[PDB]
Amino acid sequence: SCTNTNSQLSANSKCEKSTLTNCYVDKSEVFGTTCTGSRFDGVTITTSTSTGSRISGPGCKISTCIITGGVPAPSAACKISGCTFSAN
Repeated sequence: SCTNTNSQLSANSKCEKSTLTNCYVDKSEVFGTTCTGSRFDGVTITTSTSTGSRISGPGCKISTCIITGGVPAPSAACKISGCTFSAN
């Protein structure tokens, strides 16, 4: 259930009901998320969208957010904890 287009994930990462486009996922749990040209390093992201962003943990947890160029959009439904973002 992982749509992968030119993306690579660490053998240890998990991808469920998500789309990866030119994305790099390392030690991460991506659920019902859309990934576009972003880098996931030690993160658990749910029901979100990442565009051209680098997000790192290792204790990074993201829930229902939209991330673009490293900046998370203001959203009452966007919950972030222990994450460090950057442009990708």
